[PDB]
Amino acid sequence: GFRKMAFPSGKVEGCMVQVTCGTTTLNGLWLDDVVYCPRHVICTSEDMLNPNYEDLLIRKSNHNFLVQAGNVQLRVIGHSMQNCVLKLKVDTANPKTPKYKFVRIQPGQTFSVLACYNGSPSGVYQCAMRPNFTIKGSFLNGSCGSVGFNIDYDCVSFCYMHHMELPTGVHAGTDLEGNFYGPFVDRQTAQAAGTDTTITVNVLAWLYAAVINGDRWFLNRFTTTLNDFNLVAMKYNYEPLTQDHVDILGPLSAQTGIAVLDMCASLKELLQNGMNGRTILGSALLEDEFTPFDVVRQC
Amino acid sequence: FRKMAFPSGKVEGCMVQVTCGTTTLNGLWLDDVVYCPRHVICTSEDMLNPNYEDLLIRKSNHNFLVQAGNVQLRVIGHSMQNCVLKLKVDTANPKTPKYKFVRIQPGQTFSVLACYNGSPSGVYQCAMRPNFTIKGSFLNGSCGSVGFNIDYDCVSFCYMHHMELPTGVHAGTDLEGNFYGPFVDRQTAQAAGTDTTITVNVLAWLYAAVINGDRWFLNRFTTTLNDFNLVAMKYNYEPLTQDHVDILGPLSAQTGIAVLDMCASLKELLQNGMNGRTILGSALLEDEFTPFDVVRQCS
Ligand SMILES: *[C@H](O)[C@H](C[C@@H]1CCNC1=O)NC(=O)[C@H](CC(C)C)NC(=O)OC[C@@H]1CCC(=O)N1CC1CCCCC1
Repeated sequence: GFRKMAFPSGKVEGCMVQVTCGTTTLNGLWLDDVVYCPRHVICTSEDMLNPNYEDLLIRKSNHNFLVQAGNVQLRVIGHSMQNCVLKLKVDTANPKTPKYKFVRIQPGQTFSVLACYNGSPSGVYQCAMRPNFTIKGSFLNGSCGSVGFNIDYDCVSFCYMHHMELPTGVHAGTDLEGNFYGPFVDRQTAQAAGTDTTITVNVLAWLYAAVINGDRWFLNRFTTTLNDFNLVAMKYNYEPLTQDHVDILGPLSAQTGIAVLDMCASLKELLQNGMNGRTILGSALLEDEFTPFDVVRQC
Repeated sequence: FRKMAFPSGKVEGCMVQVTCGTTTLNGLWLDDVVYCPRHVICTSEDMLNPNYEDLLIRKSNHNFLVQAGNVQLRVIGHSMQNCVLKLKVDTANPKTPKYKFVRIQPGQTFSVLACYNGSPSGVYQCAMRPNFTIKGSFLNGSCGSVGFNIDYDCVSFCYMHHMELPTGVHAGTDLEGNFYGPFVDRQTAQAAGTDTTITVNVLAWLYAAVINGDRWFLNRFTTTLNDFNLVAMKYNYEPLTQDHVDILGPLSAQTGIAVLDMCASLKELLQNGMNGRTILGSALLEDEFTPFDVVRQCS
């Protein structure tokens, strides 16, 4: 079968803590003797509108940060700021700290989100970095400091920390160096994203998945050149397909006996005609948050 | 609205592998018992037509290889309860959570922690279909993977994976070994009944749309539960039970829309169609979000 699947979240759960400053509580990520969290926790209502973070931060003491791991309070023995992430040095090391790395993902890549509130894990789901550097998440008040991640063997690669919601209801955040994905800023203002586009290489991965699971009504006998497909793709605000994308799709191509450019001819027909009421893998819409690797691992 | 799974860490800490000869699947290690599908004791050729009691009497504790990772847990006792094997082991699982075993109803959702060789690979949310199948994602070696809900700190185990049906859906038991539906653990052709739409979950979805301001479909009329059930069955929708009416209670109260009034609105959508409109950004009515799922994502 075929399902939007997240990585098992245990290794990350054992890192989550609650961080409080003033009347603001959000989540932190406790790795070794450091807790990472969004810097906008240090803001008041008034601050949030135009926070001079270097200025606000210097006025805080270690003791203004309350960090709790369950019942236990952790003692902050130092604080600093790296871009939009606050780093809290604590007197004790997290024994549940996994093998980890910090990475910056590219748009079109997917990752798992462990949504937390008051330092407690609440749910896990799979998301993609949109081409306009938003993510379509499920994040409520208190969710800031929730992280996104991938797991390779025994290693957790952290790629996202959550900071904000935009008026359209999508979400924005940073990598674990504190740099935003996209043109956003951690200030309480209405911010719009660039126009989004659909992740074409992922739509093609998902069409291959629908074939692998016996769903092929959208196929056709026609074919297309790469550039002629890309011309139509861009017309419909789909990302153009690169030769690296073609190559990445090979295993799915091999496994199903459907040349990539044949699948592109199928997608072009769907873009131009629509789904005629039909569904693919249950969906009325072309799904673009499965990468080729996601589909491969799972089939 | 996304399908959101529960954080899987409390369950990851209970997964082991169970091997008889070369047949390896997953087991669930709680306190000093390991629970797994009984067909682990069957050779490939045994599965064609197994005699489980006879296969079991021939077995001894020392024919069972139970491993957490690569660490052996010695089996000191074995019994069969319906279609699950219970293996008493000489070590109480230090990671055992607060837990219980529950048998869920069609329509209820749970998270599945897909595992291979006792290693978690992925977590996703499933609904139990009215025909007592789940639309899972399971490969060879996945049996013994479990489905669960988490309430506060208590893990309620409701599913253990045993088999795949011709249509590519999946079937299994509760943790007492009792199959959901009319299936048996024999490698013989079996077929799921025709599936129906989960009415209580569609209703939850409509409540979700209203909570978010999308309420064009509300009408000025009501209906009896009996009239609705009779009409719904003509559209291959499940009849509502009293338990369904009850679990819609909070969403009814949150919106001020009586359950039976929402039923009349759904009847009108069934009889007259969407007339080209959308609800929550979709022309399809969604049926795998329960009233709890809606609450846990809106509030
Ligand atoms: C345990 O890991 C395994 C999990 C399976 C295999 C891959 N995906 C799964 O979900 N379970 C079995 O192999 C199971 C063992 C039996 C003792 C129950 N047998 C099984 O799943 O296949 C037999 C099924 C039973 C109904 C049926 O018609 N059938 C034949 C195939 C035909 C092709 C499509 C799938 C069903």
